[PDB]
Amino acid sequence: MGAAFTFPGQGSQLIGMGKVLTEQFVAARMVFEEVDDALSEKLSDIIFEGPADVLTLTANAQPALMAVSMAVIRVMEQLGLNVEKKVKFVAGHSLGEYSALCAAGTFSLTDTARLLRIRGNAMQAAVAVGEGSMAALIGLDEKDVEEICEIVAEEGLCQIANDNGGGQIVISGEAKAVETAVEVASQKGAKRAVLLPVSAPFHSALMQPAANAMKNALLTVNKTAPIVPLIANVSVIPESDPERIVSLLVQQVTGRVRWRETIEWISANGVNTLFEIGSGKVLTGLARRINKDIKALTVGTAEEIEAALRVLGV
Ligand SMILES: [Cl-]
Repeated sequence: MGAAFTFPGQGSQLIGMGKVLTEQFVAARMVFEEVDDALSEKLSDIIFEGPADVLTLTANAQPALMAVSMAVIRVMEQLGLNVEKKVKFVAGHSLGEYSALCAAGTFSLTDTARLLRIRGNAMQAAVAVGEGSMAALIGLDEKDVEEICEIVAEEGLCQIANDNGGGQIVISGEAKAVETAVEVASQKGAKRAVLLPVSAPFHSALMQPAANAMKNALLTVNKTAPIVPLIANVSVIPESDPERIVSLLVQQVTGRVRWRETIEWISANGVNTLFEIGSGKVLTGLARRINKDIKALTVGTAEEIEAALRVLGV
């Protein structure tokens, strides 16, 4: 049966990502050139040479990861890919929703770069330093983590930020509450419970100022219905209405990334091959943990592009 394209998010960035592809294909080189122009900045120098901690800043990582994904898309398209004909659905992990929408034609490349810079800037600035944290948990189900969130409510706000599959759940919120939640998760026998004490509290109610910033930015940008539906992080259904998609992108900023349910939905609704478009193998690792029967393939190199085009029957 069919294919879905999935687009990675924060944590998939790597120094030098996309550099080889730009050397090999003008289609890839031009994506980075346009992103630099759109942002009035040589972002590509940070992408290709680091330092890693500068590339990892969310105001850099968000437009950078999208650029790598879109370079892959443009190379595939030059080599004959028609997305509307060959791809059933698109989806992406948080910032990856924007990459997915650009690949599906909803926003221009220049606008997507600017939207992601606005998003990263607004997220970095949403809460004062030290006020938020995140934590990465493995081995507790959603119900049990929701209970931990309730247990620590007296200390402060703690919410599920990502449900990633494979027993991986990321929590987020106020620093003290999240720290306590890690202690509780460890006590309950989590296989892993790791505090990220300086993280912005992504996908928590604390991100409200960044949601408001995205609402204003998304209201003015030119947009078109995507050529294939987006399986939105908030709704886990195929979305093609640009007005509703804008609302869901705003809601996404403060809400849970429902990634497990996304892969389960896609796999049950006529897709047997999940492609990860861009940098790294993070989503592919998750897909294989969620569903052992689907074929999950990375698409980041020339070789992988060729293989994906063959699987798609281009
Ligand atoms: Cl990261």
